[PDB]
Amino acid sequence: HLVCYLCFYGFMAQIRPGESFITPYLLGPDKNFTREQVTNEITPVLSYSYLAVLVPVFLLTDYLRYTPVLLLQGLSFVSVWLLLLLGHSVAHMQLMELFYSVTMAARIAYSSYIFSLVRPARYQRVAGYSRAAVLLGVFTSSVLGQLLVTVGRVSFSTLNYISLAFLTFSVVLALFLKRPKRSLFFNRDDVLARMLRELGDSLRRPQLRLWSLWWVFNSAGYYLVVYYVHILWNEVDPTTNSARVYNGAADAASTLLGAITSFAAGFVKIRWARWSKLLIAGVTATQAGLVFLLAHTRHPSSIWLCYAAFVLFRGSYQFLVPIATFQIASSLSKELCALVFGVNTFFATIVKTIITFIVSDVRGLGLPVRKQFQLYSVYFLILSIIYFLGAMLDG
Repeated sequence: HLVCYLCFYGFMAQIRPGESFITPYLLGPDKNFTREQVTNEITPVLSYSYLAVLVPVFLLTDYLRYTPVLLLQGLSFVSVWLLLLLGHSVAHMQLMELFYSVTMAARIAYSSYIFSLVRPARYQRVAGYSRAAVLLGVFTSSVLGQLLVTVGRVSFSTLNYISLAFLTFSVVLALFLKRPKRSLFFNRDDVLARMLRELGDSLRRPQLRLWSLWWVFNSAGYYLVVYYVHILWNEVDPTTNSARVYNGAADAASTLLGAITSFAAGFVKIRWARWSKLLIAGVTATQAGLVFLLAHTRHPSSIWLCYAAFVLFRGSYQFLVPIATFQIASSLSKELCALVFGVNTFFATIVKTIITFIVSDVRGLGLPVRKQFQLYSVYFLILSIIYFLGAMLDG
């Protein structure tokens, strides 16, 4: 029973009921944080910490094999939810953001875990099972959070206790099995023309230099919007009642829409790529027009548009991720694709850090959330214009 335990662990490692209400919890009658404090001081710390931990942790997952890294991720989640409940300062919340960044950086280990674990000629079925288990766990997480906030009238303090119980159970389940080999990088048994004539021949491809730049810049913008969105739903509707906050429902709907849209972008990935710049232009223009709707909504009774303009914003980004991944990793080996997808992520985080320092940090411009979203919409518009001009030049 090896395949059954990996799916059980993939499901019961995503629960964390109350990950969608962290921002309402900080901006509430318990922590008593102000929106300026939260945004400008606490949220930039996520990006710097993400860069700082991301650079080491990719090499510490190869060397140690994935079991120590998954244990570290579980303990980091436990630390995050211990700093959430216990803590009343800003430095405590910045430590919380450092640990959360550690979790995000280590979140890139389960796929390689499974790949090196299963066995060939069995890898695809087990990978498909585990990719479905993780999505179901994430969906059930938000559905349980929203059903425990609204239907059952518990406060935001008890959600964190339930989350802590689930996290402890996950760390207990985090024992699982370890390898004698990785076959990637360090724990091999023993090239790719040194993987160097390899990535040279790889970079000599028009379709690999087109989706990598998309990856970098559009992922930077996407993650900025995702990070700062929850501080904008509080500006619109400052409700002190924890029974009319639908962050969990919004995230559950976003997860369903992303899974529907990624399945739909499985037919048009070998076709519909002769116009791989008209697609990017259209989707980026839609994303630019949705962040404008987010930034131009002020009435407290029009919050249904802010919840629904984020669901479509995440759904439109998950359309091109399967298409970008297939075109980037099409003539690559398995050892070089993992390096290319890490180089793209590092460069996206560099841009995120630069923009965050310039705009959001108090040692930069220090702008409120609405002005930040205006600048983000302008950013997406510029990318859409550039891509449309390139596509027109193609014809």
